[PDB]
Amino acid sequence: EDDLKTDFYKDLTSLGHNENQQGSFSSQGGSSFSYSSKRSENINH
Repeated sequence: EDDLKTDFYKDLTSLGHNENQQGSFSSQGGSSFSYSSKRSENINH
């Protein structure tokens, strides 16, 4: 008798994630008054 039973199992299960975000916000308020006055504003978020 010469039984030779053999088995091989291989699993490769790879997962990958890609995530990239940019946000830009800007506000530039202002006001003018003729007495005289001036206002200026800037925002860069």
